[PDB]
Amino acid sequence: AYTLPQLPYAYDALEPHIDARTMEIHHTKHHQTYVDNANKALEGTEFADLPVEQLIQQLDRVPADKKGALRNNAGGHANHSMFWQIMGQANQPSGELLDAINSAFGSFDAFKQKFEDAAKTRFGSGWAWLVVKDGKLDVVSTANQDNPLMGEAIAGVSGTPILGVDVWEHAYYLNYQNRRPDYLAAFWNVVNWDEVSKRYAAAK
Amino acid sequence: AYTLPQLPYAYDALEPHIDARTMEIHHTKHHQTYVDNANKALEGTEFADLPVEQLIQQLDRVPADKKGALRNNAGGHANHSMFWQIMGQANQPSGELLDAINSAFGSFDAFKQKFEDAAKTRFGSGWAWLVVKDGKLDVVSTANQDNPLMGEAIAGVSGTPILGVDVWEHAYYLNYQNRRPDYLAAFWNVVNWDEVSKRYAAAK
Ligand SMILES: [Mn+2]
Ligand SMILES: [Mn+2]
Repeated sequence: AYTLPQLPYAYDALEPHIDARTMEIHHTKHHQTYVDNANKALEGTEFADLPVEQLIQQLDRVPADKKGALRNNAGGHANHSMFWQIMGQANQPSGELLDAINSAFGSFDAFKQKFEDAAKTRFGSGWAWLVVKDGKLDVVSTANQDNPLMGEAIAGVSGTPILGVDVWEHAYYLNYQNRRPDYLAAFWNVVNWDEVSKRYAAAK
Repeated sequence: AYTLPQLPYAYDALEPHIDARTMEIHHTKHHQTYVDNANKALEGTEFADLPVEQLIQQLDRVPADKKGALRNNAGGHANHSMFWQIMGQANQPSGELLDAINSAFGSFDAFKQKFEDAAKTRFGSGWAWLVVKDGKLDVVSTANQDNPLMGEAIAGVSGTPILGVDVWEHAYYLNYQNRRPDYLAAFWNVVNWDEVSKRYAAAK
């Protein structure tokens, strides 16, 4: 019941910041694998009809033998699905999103630093996120394919994510090798703040 | 305290199974970073002089605030140090190690399938290991830089590792990209079974 989404842009649209080969393998190999394995785990359950963002808020009610596979693979599908949409071909937010950033973090610059720190500090595989929690913004990180929508019990953090960065080594190894900070610096050039703004509006 | 060990062979000695560029980055960048961060954590403590494989067996004795840094960083140093030594330039074990493999797994071919399965199913970053536990061989995996020497409470598995394979994406992405199974198949060509036999003798 899940399918791989098409990207909103061509595989080379984000060069030189994110290389075309990475975009192609990340989408057509990594993300495809999560969709396929999530579908396998959903076979013959009552959950095969739920949108993926709703399924991952309900992991405590799936059968115990399928919890891990669904956490990992539905999590992977939800996470990559959002990631493609929040990127696009002095890039900064505006309007009420900028105001909420100023309020929570002091400035856009201070926000970038907190976000990069969270991404750099995540040991092994995972993601860093900007989330809305009780109408306020915060920066959290998760392991592997965990997503703050899963809740504190599972993911260790909570909130509705409106922006995320993938720091699995597959997201940056071909262009940046070990240099995660360089990848994070380039990432700011490709964030679609219009899309993040839309997500913020719908999260409060 | 700790220092980065010299490799027992040139960076290009394992071609074409593992590429020279990866060997260089894996050693001088990734492994160096674990050494540096472990040294920072161990400064001016009674623990700074212990061999690393002894330290990771005693993580319960260290100050509570240093446990996390040492698990990740002394773990990474211990893991990579062993990794370089168990590779060298069809390849299979002999003698009493081969007999032990036959006894525990049925055959060397059956052991390879079990080891590859453990390494394939480790989600995210980690390692797969052949361990000796109560005189018998078994195959286990660990997350991130955990090592079975840390014990079941920390690593979730136990035993003395005699062979391990790194399945962090940095270990294989440049040459294999998403194809972790092709990397594992290549890895059999570079195992130094004489060294593994040595470790088996010491651990039994
Ligand atoms: Mn990814
Ligand atoms: Mn490694």
